[PDB]
Amino acid sequence: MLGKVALEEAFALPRHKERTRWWAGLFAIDPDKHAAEINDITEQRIKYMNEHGVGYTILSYTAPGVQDVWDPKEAQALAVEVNDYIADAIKAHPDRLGAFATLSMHDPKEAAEELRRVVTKYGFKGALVNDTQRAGADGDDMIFYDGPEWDVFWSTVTDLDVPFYLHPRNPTGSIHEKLWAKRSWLIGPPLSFAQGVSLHALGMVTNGVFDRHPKLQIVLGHLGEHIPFDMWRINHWFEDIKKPLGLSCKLTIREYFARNLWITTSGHFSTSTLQFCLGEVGADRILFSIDYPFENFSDACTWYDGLAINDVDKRKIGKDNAKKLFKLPQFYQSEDH
Amino acid sequence: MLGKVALEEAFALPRHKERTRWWAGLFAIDPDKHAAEINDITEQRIKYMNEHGVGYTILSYTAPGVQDVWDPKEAQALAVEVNDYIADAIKAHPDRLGAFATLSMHDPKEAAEELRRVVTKYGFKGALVNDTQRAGADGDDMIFYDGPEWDVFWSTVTDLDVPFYLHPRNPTGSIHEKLWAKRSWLIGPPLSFAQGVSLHALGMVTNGVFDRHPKLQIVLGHLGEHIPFDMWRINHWFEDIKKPLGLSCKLTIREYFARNLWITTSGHFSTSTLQFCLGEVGADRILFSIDYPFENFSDACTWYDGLAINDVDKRKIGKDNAKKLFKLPQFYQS
Amino acid sequence: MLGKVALEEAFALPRHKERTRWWAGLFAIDPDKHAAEINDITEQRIKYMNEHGVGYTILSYTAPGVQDVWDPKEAQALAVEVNDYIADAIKAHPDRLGAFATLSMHDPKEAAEELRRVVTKYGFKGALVNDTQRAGADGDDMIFYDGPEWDVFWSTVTDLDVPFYLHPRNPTGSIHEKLWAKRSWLIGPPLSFAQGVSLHALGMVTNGVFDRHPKLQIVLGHLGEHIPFDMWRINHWFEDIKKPLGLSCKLTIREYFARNLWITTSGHFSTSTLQFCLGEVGADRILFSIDYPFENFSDACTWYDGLAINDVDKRKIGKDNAKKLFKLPQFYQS
Amino acid sequence: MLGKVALEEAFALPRHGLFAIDPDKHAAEINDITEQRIKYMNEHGVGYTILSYTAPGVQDVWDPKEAQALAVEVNDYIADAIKAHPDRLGAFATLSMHDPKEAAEELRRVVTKYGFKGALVNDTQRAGADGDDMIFYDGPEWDVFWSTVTDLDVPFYLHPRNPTGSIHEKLWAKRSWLIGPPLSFAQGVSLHALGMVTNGVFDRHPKLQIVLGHLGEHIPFDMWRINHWFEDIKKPLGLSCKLTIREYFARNLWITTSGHFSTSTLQFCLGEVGADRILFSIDYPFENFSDACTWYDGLAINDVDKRKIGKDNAKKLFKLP
Ligand SMILES: O=C(O)c1cc(O)ccc1O
Ligand SMILES: O=C(O)c1cc(O)ccc1O
Ligand SMILES: O=C(O)c1cc(O)ccc1O
Ligand SMILES: [Zn+2]
Ligand SMILES: [Zn+2]
Repeated sequence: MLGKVALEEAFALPRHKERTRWWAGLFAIDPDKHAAEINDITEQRIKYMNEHGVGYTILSYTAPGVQDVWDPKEAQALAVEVNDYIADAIKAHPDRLGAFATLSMHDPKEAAEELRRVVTKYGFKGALVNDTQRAGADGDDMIFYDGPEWDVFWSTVTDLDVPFYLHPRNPTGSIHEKLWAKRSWLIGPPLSFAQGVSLHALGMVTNGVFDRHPKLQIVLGHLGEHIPFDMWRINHWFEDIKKPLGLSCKLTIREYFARNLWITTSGHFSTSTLQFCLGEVGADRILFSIDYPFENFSDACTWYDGLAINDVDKRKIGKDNAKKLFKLPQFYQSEDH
Repeated sequence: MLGKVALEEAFALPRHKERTRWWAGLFAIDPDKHAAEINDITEQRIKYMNEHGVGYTILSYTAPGVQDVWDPKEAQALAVEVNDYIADAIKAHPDRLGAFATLSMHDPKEAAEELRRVVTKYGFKGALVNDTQRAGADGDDMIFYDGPEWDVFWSTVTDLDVPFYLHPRNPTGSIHEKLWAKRSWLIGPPLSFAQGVSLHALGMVTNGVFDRHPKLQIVLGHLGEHIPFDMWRINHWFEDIKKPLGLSCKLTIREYFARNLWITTSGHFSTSTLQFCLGEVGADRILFSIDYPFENFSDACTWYDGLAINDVDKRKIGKDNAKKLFKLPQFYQS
Repeated sequence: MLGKVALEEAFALPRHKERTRWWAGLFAIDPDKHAAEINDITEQRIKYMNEHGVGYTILSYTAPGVQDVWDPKEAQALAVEVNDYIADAIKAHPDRLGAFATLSMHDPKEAAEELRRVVTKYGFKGALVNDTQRAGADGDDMIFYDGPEWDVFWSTVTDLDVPFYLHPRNPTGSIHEKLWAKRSWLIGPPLSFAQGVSLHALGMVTNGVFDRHPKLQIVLGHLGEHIPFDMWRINHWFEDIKKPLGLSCKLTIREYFARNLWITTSGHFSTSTLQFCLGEVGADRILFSIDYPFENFSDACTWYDGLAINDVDKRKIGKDNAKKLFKLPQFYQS
Repeated sequence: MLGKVALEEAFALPRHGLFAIDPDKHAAEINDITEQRIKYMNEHGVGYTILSYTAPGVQDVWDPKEAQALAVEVNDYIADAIKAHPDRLGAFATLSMHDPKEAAEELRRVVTKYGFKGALVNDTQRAGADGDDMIFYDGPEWDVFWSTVTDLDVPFYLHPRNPTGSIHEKLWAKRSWLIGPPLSFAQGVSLHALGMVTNGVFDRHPKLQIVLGHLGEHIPFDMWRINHWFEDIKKPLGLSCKLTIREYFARNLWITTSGHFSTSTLQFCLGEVGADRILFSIDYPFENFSDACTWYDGLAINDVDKRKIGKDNAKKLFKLP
């Protein structure tokens, strides 16, 4: 299928080339090719899109990104640097590339202003944030975004009417735990097995962020970070246990999934799991995505192009859902192969 | 869920009660209750709708219905009687009851005329025809509607822009004698029903009805009369072998399911089969239905109300798809 | 995965040049390659097995085969000639090739003796029959095997304790003339093949073949010839309606599928439909198969080898289930 | 279906306060072994349940002598408490997992003296001055324990445990209503179970049987991602474990239906895991019998898998009457 859209697609800053290529060696083989790909915006990356039937991708700053930076002043500047960087690097190809805002999430009103700056001036499609914001004098605390003081940020998000993509971040736990994770081949991307996004997304639900922002759109990767697998358990926990003891979120977990959540196929090229999510989530709330360059175009689009599912859902998931959700340009698919 | 729409819902003529009750002895454990309920239009029927969250039912004449009458003049008269009867019986409840045309399918242009008549004058939502039309001196020939001589009928169908519901009919005469009579517990829902419809629907597909009438909307009950089970197999054999050897229908089987066919959950309350069809067919083209009174409201609506599937699709298959397909006003229910 | 077993694999008699080229022209875009593949037993066939991870295939006579032959003597002659031919032809590779008996089904005891003769002297794994036996002087009759008069045959099958593979057949005679000739692109894999097997197999259920012969194992190809799609629907109508009204088979349809029935993946390389059958049927009763040469090895085994399913079932469906059912010895890559 | 087997069923020491809706039924039910528990087993078609000590239990006790003592206390107590009903009640060993050779000894003792069905351990063992450390069991020093486990040929049930504290993280979780069981959403079992694979526990102990609750703590949902991680990224980078994740799930792991009564998810797991490795379980008393067994009795799935998951798999795995 031609004209696909992907939106968990990462880039890094050229001035970090050496930091970046170091981390690439601890992730996958061929770190030279992956480091070059995650720095490239307009050459191989678009070549890959042409060869694999992808009309358009939305780019995001690679994790941990700004959410790893605990000094507020330094985090804000990096967000501005990154946003100005990527807006400029993609300007010539509006039919192939959009960008999500990178943000400092230290202060609710600083974050809302920077989203407004770059959405208004650059036409960014939303925000991609790598879970909680590291904070504290030496980064030992974290900032959650579901408290009442974040209402001002979510109202900016719905006012701009752009979605918010909640991407994983390497968990910051014990010394013993990180060393065990590294020695056990279980740490890092694309797996992100230790991720806290699924818990944090349930927090936004239980703390009413979607009751106060019923039009808010949050996007989850990895086909929903296993939440659809626990839909029954989560429903049971709300309706039968927690709501009876005081939990006041107005709707059911399935109603929030119908109004406020989206899942992408980032790094999850599973026909069986996708078909399972047709039941638990539905084709109308599922977005194709690759997680390039941690995943390669070929694995993602070979899989998706070959999906033996009904035509309407295959188009909705492959491109027509994102085309509307991210207000893609009409005739964007006339610039491919 | 409230406001569900069901549209494979049967009624019979009161003057036919005697034989209506006989026939039921074979398909209902309590044929007296079946005849009372299949004869009733506005009392037990809508009370069942009120207690089981069904806002709207589109009613259709019970099978075999007109397709059992092989004399053309007698068949045509029954269709007219049935159509005028039902338009009048449901007139006091336009927010709860709708009707499909009943038709004699002996003559393509007679059928088109009576379809246009009743859609225009009574506002019927489409046609419900019970598979092939019995014909011949002793009613042992069969009329399929996939031949070119039916083009004039389909053009009226697409001209009105109403769907056509392709309903099973019991097997009869020689076909009945050769295959079913010696294993007749398979007659009806068990196997014979879906064997007939799928033959007929796939005939329309492979003989180009949907190519000549691309706006035609055909609805199949019982989650598609087996066809989705073999979507992969049919597609593979159409696309990789039969089309290379002469099959000339223009689209893939999957594309017809995306633009010309609809499936309902009539008499098939199977969560796992429904979930399988979420993939093979898609939620946008599945409609709730019951098959009342062969099935009862409580089995169908208890099953449906309880589906632990995503709410968007639950809303679509339970009512929204039918509201759009048949253009129903926006009622909400008690 | 290595060591796969496939068991709906056809071969033809080399003397039947017309019949082979004719059937091949309706089922392949390259009928010349199909005729060579369906005639070869030991060269191309074993090359494909080596290249695609298939340790063992059980061979069967191509359809329609003996079930197309309405002269009882001529059909018995053909069946005996086929069984003697394939026993010699696979003799050099008993670690890679097995065979099902080909039988004339005009007489239960005649068939019973031929199955006993070839299972006992040649080591046949069971019988594969192409649906109903064409009978009558003008070949318009069809013989089903679900009546009690076949008990003497089904008891031979259970005494030998080998399965019976019920393969489709093209529709013939009046049925073919009335239903299929005018939509004849539905003949074979698209619809007609599963309509006849399902009718017949559900006949064995409803007419008590599995009640009288409870140890009998019947194998259906093509993931069950539509039947699993209707497990729920068939179950509901048997248990709630037809049984109270007289159907007397003693188990549920699910129990027959648990105790007596098997489905294969022949010609149905559909991940989604397989996933559905894992629930409705269970991996313990699902066997890999290809339908070679109508299907090619590469399509069947790229699909199977690439299935992202749990390893226990992948091994059971791919070789372990067949290794137990057909009592296979330690064969190539087993 | 009658004769069902459930094996994630918890009990507490009577000597040990209010946590759920109508909490009185929960405290009485989790202390009861032979009265409340067996009457429900009769009412809902459950022939046999294997009992286990409530989380976090011993894994929360970081003092080695105090942990060993409670474990021996708990084992000796439940073995006597269920003595009268051995055709209905079974038990998993409670263990201090501070010392592999000491844990192996206590597992051996109670399997040998009391006929326990295996071990149930609540994820990692709290350890170190003040309990700021945890013990993992996948290193070579635990081979002596796993060989004891495989020699006794009993399964090992890896149960969740209250996650690592962080003050803000604990407060945020407990104001956000996402804290505690039966959800235990921040479980570490998924990560640790996968560790046993990547650190070679199943390579060094090919016969070890590990059981996971909550239908596998989402590992089945991520089976494609984990397989792809092993075979296409980590193995080519240097990971040396000998089999694929699916092969380990086929040979060494089990999932139960504890606290996860979802027909659609179960059917999802027939594909990802398979009926031969799924065991019914309830999570009593955190879950109640009627929700668990009303769900299971009503499953419209093929007959063989229903009897395998309901009792037949547990009867063979646990070598039951
Ligand atoms: O640990 C993670 O979840 C992670 C995810 C990424 O996409 C990039 C770097 C990471 O460390
Ligand atoms: O986040 C980490 O500390 C990390 C460390 C590694 O050695 C390899 C990958 C990682 O993601
Ligand atoms: O379900 C049945 O047995 C049935 C029988 C008929 O004659 C007509 C329609 C039906 O639905
Ligand atoms: Zn990414
Ligand atoms: Zn009907």
